[PDB]
Amino acid sequence: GSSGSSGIKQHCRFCKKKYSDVKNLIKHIRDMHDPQD
Ligand SMILES: [Zn+2]
Repeated sequence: GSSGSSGIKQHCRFCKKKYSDVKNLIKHIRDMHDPQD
């Protein structure tokens, strides 16, 4: 069919979980996915 949205919500890459608000995600990333690189 038509090309609308490909899933507004974002999905972590490290844990590969589901999140509603992007804001929460970002924080979550550096929260647990904080590599000492
Ligand atoms: Zn994550």
